[PDB]
Amino acid sequence: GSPPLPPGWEEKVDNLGRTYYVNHNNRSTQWHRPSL
Repeated sequence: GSPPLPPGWEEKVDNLGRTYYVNHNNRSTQWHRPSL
């Protein structure tokens, strides 16, 4: 966890409480992070 996740990815929590990552480019709203 040295470098941040790719630019355009926004940390957004949902109504239930799962802080997912909303990619601004394609709006891929996943809660598993674009990384390992």
